[PDB]
Amino acid sequence: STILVIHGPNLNLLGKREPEVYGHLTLDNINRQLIAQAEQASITLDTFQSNWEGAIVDRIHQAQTEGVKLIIINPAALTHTSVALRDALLGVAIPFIEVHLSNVHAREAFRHHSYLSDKAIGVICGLGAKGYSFALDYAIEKIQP
Amino acid sequence: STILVIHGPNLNLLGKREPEVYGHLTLDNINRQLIAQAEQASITLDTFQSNWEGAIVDRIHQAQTEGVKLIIINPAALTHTSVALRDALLGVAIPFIEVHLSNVHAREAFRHHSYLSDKAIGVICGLGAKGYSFALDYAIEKIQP
Amino acid sequence: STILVIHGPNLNLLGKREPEVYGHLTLDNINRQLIAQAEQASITLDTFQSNWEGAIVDRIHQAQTEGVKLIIINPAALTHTSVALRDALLGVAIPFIEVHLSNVHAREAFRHHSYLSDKAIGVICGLGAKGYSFALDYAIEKIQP
Amino acid sequence: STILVIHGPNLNLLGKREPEVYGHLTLDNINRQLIAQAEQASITLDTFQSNWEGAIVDRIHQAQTEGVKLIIINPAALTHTSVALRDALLGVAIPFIEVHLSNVHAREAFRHHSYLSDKAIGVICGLGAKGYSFALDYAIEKIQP
Ligand SMILES: O=C1C[C@@](O)(C(=O)O)C[C@@H](O)[C@@H]1O
Ligand SMILES: O=C1C[C@@](O)(C(=O)O)C[C@@H](O)[C@@H]1O
Ligand SMILES: O=C1C[C@@](O)(C(=O)O)C[C@@H](O)[C@@H]1O
Ligand SMILES: O=C1C[C@@](O)(C(=O)O)C[C@@H](O)[C@@H]1O
Ligand code: NA
Ligand code: NA
Ligand code: NA
Ligand code: NA
Repeated sequence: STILVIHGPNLNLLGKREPEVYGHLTLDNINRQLIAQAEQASITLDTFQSNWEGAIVDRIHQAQTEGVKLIIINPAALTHTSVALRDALLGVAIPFIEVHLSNVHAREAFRHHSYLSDKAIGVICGLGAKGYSFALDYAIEKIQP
Repeated sequence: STILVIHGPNLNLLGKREPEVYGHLTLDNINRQLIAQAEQASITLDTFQSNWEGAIVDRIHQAQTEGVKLIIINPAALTHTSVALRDALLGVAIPFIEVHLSNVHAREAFRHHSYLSDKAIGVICGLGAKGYSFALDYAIEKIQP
Repeated sequence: STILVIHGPNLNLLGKREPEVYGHLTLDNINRQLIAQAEQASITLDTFQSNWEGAIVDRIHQAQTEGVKLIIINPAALTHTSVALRDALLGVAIPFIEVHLSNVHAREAFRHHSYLSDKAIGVICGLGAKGYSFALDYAIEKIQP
Repeated sequence: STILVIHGPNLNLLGKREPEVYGHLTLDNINRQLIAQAEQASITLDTFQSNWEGAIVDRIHQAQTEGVKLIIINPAALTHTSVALRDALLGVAIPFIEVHLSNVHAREAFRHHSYLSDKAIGVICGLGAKGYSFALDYAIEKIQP
């Protein structure tokens, strides 16, 4: 696969978690849309989610070996805490775009700091699931001239 | 005047200052691409660029009187300094999206704080001129099924 | 085990992240040097690396049951984030030396704080693979005066 | 002399208390072991201690003129206070390794900052007088493979 989409802890709860009090679409719905999008552009796209930081790190390591050209990542809570993730992405030297569903700057102060943002191509926050689709459009044109 | 795109100070310089390496597109090129994208969606797109904070504030007050529905703003340097912009946008209560061409997290520490971001629907940084198109796509869709 | 060497996350990448820039020294090379150094002093050494913080915590717990007398630990990114590792090492009451390959004080400011160093016998950083060998040297002489 | 060993203020006291901070050995003894270690490897080593910052700076200047290839420095209290010393080592551009006998990160907060460490090849702390012997072992391999 040429692009890997990674989703961090708790994002498996989307739609499952508090629907109509705080839900509606799901991770599996987001994943299908992105694969379809990338399928329209003749590009293979993988996806991965985990609540375990080591699984994600491991997955990033595997990406180097598969020749993934770009990672689109929603590190979720790990954004704020995990230097291990940062050093995984820099260690494999695969460029990445960071995406958040919610506008992190409108939330608690600890959510305003990222161990990844300075090393990303760019960041999109607050635009919901559409944030991933934008990141993918960007990535497609970065690979195909 | 359904959608207003505002460009802050110095953005008039795009694709001027030595065009050998990296990026060559001008503010004018960005504007035409946005207007053509808005035409396709049947939305009327207004654009404005100034180096003067008060002109930007005045244009935003004018947006309310014109019944603008949403603002896409690249406040450029004013993002870090201007409470007056924040107040104009809240005072007219037009929702906005914030866009930066560059990844501000990779730059000096003063560039990490925004008097706007916490009130924005969301923020796109570091995806170049494509960020404004993404913001527009999201804004279009926010008005229209 | 008498002495246990622990490598934290991402140290599996050594020698594969970009050989012209970074070099060809691998984690296996390190481990072989250490094992031989300890074989020479009539010392048994085990090694462990993982990208998963809980595997490293459980490995530390196991060292207490195996009768390990000292740990040499390169916590990698977990030096900056993991209270759990600190709590493990304290909980089992095995002395440790902390080793970093890179000079951490020359890098980002977050790399300068640690949850471990204040409980270590000592710290070595910046001396590449040889920092481990110096720690093992100190460790061999402590257990066998 | 190809390698110069610098000891900062107070380190002439090393016999007496506080010993529990490493150690019972005296300076003359430390410098006798390092001279021998350097003999067995055919390197010419000098040593220097003073309680006066200007004398250390003078000494580093002369090191330039005498053709010194590497410095091993325990700056003692000067680590936390002397920018003159930093500027001296950088000015004569001789590479250096920083050593402390005690684990500074286990001591008062002011002792955790160094005006030298970011420019050092590396740092050893907390291993007693053996940290000097390590520093010289690395230094010997750096100048003679
Ligand atoms: O879990 C998440 C999700 C998030 O990254 C987002 O997608 O909005 C925002 C993070 O702060 C939070 O920890
Ligand atoms: O002027 C600008 C441009 C900018 O908003 C951008 O578009 O990247 C980023 C701001 O920090 C800077 O002051
Ligand atoms: O992951 C690592 C590796 C490291 O521990 C080293 O061995 O140089 C230093 C840490 O700052 C970093 O987060
Ligand atoms: O004098 C010393 C000795 C020391 O550098 C050491 O060798 O542990 C630690 C310093 O903070 C203290 O000022
Ligand atoms: Na953001
Ligand atoms: Na941003
Ligand atoms: Na250190
Ligand atoms: Na230290």
